[PDB]
Amino acid sequence: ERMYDVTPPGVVMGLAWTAMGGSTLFVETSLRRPDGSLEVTGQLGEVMKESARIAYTFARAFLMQHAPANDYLVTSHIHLHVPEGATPKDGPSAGCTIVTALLSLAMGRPVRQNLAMTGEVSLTGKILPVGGIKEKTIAAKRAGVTCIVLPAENKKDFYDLAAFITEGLEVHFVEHYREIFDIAFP
Ligand SMILES: *[B]([O])([O])[C]([C][C]([C])[C])[N]C(=O)[C]([C]C1=[C][C]=[C][C]=[C]1)[N]C(=O)C1=[C]N=[C][C]=N1
Repeated sequence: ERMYDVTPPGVVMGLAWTAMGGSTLFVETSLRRPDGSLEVTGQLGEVMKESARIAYTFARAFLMQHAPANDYLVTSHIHLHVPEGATPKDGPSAGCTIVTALLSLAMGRPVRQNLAMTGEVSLTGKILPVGGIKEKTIAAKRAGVTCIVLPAENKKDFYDLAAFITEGLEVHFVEHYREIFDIAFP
């Protein structure tokens, strides 16, 4: 019950919400070898555009430590898109999602399947709490997500849900992006 059954490299499942409830969505990225650049589409608001800029800066620094020979994030012209195209989107909570998509694309490695994540990323890779955890978790469960990555400071929201919703979910409460990296790329 979602746009991708199997995600290719550069595609990651995120989580959103409104007053009506949660939903899943996908961050898509692609690149062409020609300093690189990042072009963003998907009717993104300013806060979400800034989060893409932070994620891009941090992903470049993270990849330089983890794979110094990989120059894809420093030299390529990268495009990031969040379908559906006509739907307005905003907020900082896809920061981790965007970092992961860029690293996935640069490494040519898909992320673990049936994984979704939500979490704001700071410039140094700290993972900050987000809103809508109850709604997002319900939406993840309905979409068949079995592994969900959440900010550690949102534990209380997760445990406000009835047990039958969260039972057997592999839940990871994280404080730093490097924990997310190890989950997405085992
Ligand atoms: B996250 O909660 O910040 C998320 C980021 C990304 C996945 C879109 N954004 C949202 O959930 C927003 C609500 C919002 C949160 C925080 C600040 C401002 C706005 N939701 C949406 O953008 C949305 C929801 N459903 C469908 C389409 N778009």
